[PDB]
Amino acid sequence: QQVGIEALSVYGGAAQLELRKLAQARQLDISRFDNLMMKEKAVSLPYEDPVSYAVNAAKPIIDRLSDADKQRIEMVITCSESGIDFGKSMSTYIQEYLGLSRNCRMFELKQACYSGTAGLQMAINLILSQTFPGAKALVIATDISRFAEPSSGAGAVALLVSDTPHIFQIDVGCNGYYGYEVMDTCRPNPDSEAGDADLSLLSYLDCCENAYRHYQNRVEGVDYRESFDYLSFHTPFGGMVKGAHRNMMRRLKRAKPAEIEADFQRRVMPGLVYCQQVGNIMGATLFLSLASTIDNGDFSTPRRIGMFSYGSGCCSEFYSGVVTPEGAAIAAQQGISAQLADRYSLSMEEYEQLLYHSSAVAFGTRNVTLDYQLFPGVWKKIAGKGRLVLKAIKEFHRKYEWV
Amino acid sequence: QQVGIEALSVYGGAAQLELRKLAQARQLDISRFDNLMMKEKAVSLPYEDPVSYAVNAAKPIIDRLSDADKQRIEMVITCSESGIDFGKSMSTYIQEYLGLSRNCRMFELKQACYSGTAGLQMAINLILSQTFPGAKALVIATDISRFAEPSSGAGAVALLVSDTPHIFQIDVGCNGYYGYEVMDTCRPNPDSEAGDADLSLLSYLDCCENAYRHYQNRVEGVDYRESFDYLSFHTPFGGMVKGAHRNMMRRLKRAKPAEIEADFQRRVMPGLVYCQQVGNIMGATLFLSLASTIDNGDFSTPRRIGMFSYGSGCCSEFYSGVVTPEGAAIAAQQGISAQLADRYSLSMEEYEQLLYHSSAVAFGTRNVTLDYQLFPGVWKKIAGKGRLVLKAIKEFHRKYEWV
Repeated sequence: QQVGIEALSVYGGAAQLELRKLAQARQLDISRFDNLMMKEKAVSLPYEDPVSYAVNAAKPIIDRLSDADKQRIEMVITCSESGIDFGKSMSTYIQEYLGLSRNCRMFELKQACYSGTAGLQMAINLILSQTFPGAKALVIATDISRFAEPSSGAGAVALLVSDTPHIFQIDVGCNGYYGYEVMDTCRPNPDSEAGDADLSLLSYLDCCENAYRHYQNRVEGVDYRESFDYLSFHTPFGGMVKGAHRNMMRRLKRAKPAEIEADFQRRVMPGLVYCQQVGNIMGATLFLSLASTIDNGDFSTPRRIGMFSYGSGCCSEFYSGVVTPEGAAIAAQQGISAQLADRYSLSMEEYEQLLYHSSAVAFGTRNVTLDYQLFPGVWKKIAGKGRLVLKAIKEFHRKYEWV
Repeated sequence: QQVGIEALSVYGGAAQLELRKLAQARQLDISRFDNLMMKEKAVSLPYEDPVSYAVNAAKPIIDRLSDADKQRIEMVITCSESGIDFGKSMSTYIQEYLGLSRNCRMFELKQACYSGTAGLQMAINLILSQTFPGAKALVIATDISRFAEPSSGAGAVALLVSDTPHIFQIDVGCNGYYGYEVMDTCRPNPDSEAGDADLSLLSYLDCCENAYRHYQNRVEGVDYRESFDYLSFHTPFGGMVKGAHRNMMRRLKRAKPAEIEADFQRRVMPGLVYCQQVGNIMGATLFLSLASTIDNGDFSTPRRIGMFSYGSGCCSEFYSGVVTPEGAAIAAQQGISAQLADRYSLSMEEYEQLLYHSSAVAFGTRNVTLDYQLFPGVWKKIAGKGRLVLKAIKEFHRKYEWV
């Protein structure tokens, strides 16, 4: 039976910071961010939050659907570690502002950066259950980093999941997973994060190897080089993905350094292009890598892509699917590259004021009325584009506006 | 194909407060809590949290399984609105202390009191997907109310979900759902809650009617009186369920008050017995109602039970399944009634000190070392029973102990 991603759209912020500017101002060496493969990060404005990010990611998917097809969306799963309430899912606001049916299951899913993949797998199982033939699911991974600093971005990726997978056809039952309790990173307080970078790295590699091994036990004769034309990873920053791929290749194939580096460039580097322009966007990062792989790699014949998802805490999953030339052409028409190039480029001064202004929309805020003209220049880049923004919070009720 | 609940276990706290004591001390009329059908609420100790609640609910399920069957659990979903971190699911700690396989998907699911049902439905779809024949799922709804006051309890219910549904066989595809964005209640701050009781009531009734209507459109010829031998509801407090059932009967059947009251006693009252001894335990309340219905109703021949789930914010679902005499006998052996009767009964003085002591384990706590002898009497009721408790938090890492 067939199942997968019918459509994929991305929102990479309205603004970004070139990390060279951060380095220079923060008295670090410029070869640092270069060595880690970080170029830019998306930055959220105070009149934006995970809801507005998610709706803007999803809006193009919904714009294209017939009314009948729009009404077939019967599940909305929001995947996030930047929640705004202890009980209320963001899915309720998303439903409201996209105009979806009231006959719709709505909830939010949490397991650090694994959340997106977990949501995708639940959606896949809805279609495969055949409980409601024709039903689609909308899965949106959305996260903002509202203050590690240099790698922490903002973005969202929306996936429409159905039995006509125009973009990514899932290899059904081809899944391995692995997790265990570990304090690599966590978010025990609002608008905050705690963790050990060295333990983060160890756990990511341990899961990368063991999740793949589980997949291997389930998919007989699979080969780490030959069965996958490209690889996409959860990408905290590019340097770390390069390390993990190097480790996999050394162990699984006894490959030599030069061979490993050529394989990295061919199979992995295409996925990192967009990741370097947004930074780590948590549960949405793997899906952005997929989108990047599709736009930047070669799809003149169908290709298989291996997917590795990881979330601190920890849990992980390795899985796969296929993209055709048709799929790649549809994906190219979304214009991700151009979207990312048109974002406003922040000066260091603007960026520090942005940080200072972010306290007003902290977790738990009861009332706030946003000033859209905080940065008039950023506003020029938004007005008229049909973007959702956060207008206000009144007695904890969030109100949003199309601008 | 077959699917449902293979096993069900409950944890209803180590202590409780008789609400008559609260009334009297709080200068209210005693007919108040009587009129609302509230008798007792479970109360959480400071050395207990949602993790310890969940593990204690799940421990008997796991104790009974062969090693092979234990290893077949490949998904753990924790359903809660009392989370302890913004990214780390409680499922990781639960996995650790029950000893489950590392080849296991782990995440937490949020949509106020709808969370449990959403988790159950995802588990059902895992089995029905047939992606991994033989796989089971463990779904645990767990919540504590750590300070409306009189109705707010603490408890957890654990469900093992598989293709051998010894306890509750699900009617596959018999589902209606309904939700929309509404500010009836929400939890915008830690260890806190905001909401309007009158808007809460309106939304619950609106969803009760529309979720059922959706089920009706999908299940031809179904009848609200005749097709369901019992009804279980999300139960904020019994009076409200009585109101909702009255409303459904009036509208769907033109039934008269005396007929309605007899039907309430026959089909609904059995589900409320255990609910009145624990209070509102959020996402776990419907599953406790199911357990109560099973133990207190008549299962000498198989019976169909209609299930209504609601979560503020809001979303809801109506669904159904069947319990056989065999299932009911297995459920009786769990001894829920006796478990609930053996809890320590708090005086009003002990209860106010408990509230005062709860600040030490608030959301965001980085370090704390618990004094188990806070109430020596409560401890007598726990020591030696194989209960998990929270021992400490050290740099946000929670440590638990079997006692």
